[PDB]
Amino acid sequence: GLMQFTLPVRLCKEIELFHFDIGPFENMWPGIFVYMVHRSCGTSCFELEKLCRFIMSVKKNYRRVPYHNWKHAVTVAHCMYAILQNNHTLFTDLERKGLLIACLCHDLDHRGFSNSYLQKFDHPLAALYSTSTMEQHHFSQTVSILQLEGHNIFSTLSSSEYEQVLEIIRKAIIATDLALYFGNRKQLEEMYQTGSLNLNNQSHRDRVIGLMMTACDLCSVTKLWPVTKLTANDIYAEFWAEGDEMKKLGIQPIPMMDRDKKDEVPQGQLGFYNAVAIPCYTTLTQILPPTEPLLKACRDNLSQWEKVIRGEE
Ligand SMILES: Cc1cnc(CSc2nc3cc4c(cc3[nH]2)CCO4)c(C)c1Cl
Ligand SMILES: [Mg+2]
Ligand SMILES: [Zn+2]
Repeated sequence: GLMQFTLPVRLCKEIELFHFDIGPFENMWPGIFVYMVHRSCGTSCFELEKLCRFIMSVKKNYRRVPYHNWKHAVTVAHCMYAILQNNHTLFTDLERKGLLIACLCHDLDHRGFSNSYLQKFDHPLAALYSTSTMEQHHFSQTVSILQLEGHNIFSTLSSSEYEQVLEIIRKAIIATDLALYFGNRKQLEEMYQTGSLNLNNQSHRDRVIGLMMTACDLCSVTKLWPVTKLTANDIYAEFWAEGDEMKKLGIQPIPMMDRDKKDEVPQGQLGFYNAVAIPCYTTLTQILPPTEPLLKACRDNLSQWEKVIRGEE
């Protein structure tokens, strides 16, 4: 009960910042997460024994893929932690509990392949789940782990609170399907501009949480340039393997996944910043003003990608 997690001084300070990098020491990532749960939620939100066993089971169910790995899970949870800490009073007790767990679990058992690749391969998961294939799998895996003996971190919620938090986690994880982001952000853009946005409207909160999940999921573009650039290597290491597997099915992959078009990556990054990232953090900054540092970091990184194209790096 009186057992806090404490971090070294540099981590204690930098972990509060949006652009924090969790570092290369894997063995510290569980403690970093628990630290964030304690400060975000309370030392009482979860039984420490149950939380630690849940964390280690989640870690085991992430695979050794270049990008959609355990480090990504913790990185996405930290971005959510920074959003929640900078918006203290906007979120319920259940929402703070649910969203950190949703983020940690959002890519459970990822194989390093898009929904598109599963559908073209005719993977069994594509028959079980026709849309948001991997994201329905990720939520399915989250429920499985919660149902292991000694792993139900929500046991002390009432029946209705338990149903609410699982519903928050499900929507949150489904919302990480980037195919759904475009429509979600358009709707939020209209609602904010016509002034109809209402955070007491549950359907509106869902949309806002969805955008928070996209923002946390893409947060690689909101780090300092050296982190952003080195993470892009891991992202493309996965995409180019998928591209290779497309060519094995006799399908030319999209240029994003074709390692033969490495040269066009800087231009490809521009389109991504302009079509996805900047719009995402702009709408998020409009709804939640204290998340502006994410939009500022993203704009800085767009500027660095423009400099790569102009041969200045
Ligand atoms: C965080 C993040 C950062 N970067 C990306 C890559 S976005 C992207 N990279 C590309 C490279 C390309 C083309 C299109 C691209 N779109 C055509 C020629 O080569 C993603 C998908 C994410 Cl999720
Ligand atoms: Mg995902
Ligand atoms: Zn993800």
